[PDB]
Amino acid sequence: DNREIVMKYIHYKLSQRGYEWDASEVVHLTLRQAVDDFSRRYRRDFAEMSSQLHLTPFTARGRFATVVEELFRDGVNWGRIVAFFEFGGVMCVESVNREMSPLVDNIALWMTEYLNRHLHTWIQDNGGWDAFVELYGP
Ligand SMILES: CC(C)c1ccccc1[C@@H]1CCCN1C1CC2(CCN(c3ccc(C(=O)NS(=O)(=O)c4ccc(NC[C@H]5CC[C@](C)(O)CC5)c([N+](=O)[O-])c4)c(Oc4cnc5[nH]ccc5c4)c3)CC2)C1
Repeated sequence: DNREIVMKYIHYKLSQRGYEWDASEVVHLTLRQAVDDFSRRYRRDFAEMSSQLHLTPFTARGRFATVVEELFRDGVNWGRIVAFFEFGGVMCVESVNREMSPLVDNIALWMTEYLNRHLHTWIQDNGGWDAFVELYGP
């Protein structure tokens, strides 16, 4: 369930920053490992991105859509899906930081929709989430 993967990821990301969120564990565990590694490898770029998110209630949807479209423009791979999760999380953290916490539920929806609509076919073709665990899990 791609929704579950999103919800579990946002709860983990928000927890990292001291915030709670009211709304096969090995997939969730391997994703936490991968997003952590990605965030370390791209720490300073993520600092710049967050400083430039300029989140507003009526621009957030387009900001999300433009970044994720560009991200997967050249094709899909597991690293890009990991980057997708970490971007969404950085947006969720910035929404809470800017007293815009209602946007978190929206981001969770947008992420789940994209996963189910534009990423599921590639995931299923390249082995499923089990292949992600085989490649980068324990
Ligand atoms: C802020 C900015 C940076 C940004 C973020 C999000 C969206 C957009 C952006 C920006 C805005 C405009 C431009 N845009 C950037 C341009 C851009 C640069 C980054 N780029 C990409 C695209 C693909 C890969 C790529 O290597 N894929 S991979 O070969 O499939 C692949 C290789 C390794 C792993 N894990 C290894 C595993 C982890 C867990 C451990 C430690 O326990 C064991 C080892 C995974 N894996 O899925 O786990 C997949 C990549 O490198 C890494 C390097 N190491 C990584 N570790 C986790 C993810 C990951 C990705 C960077 C995508 C394109 C993004």
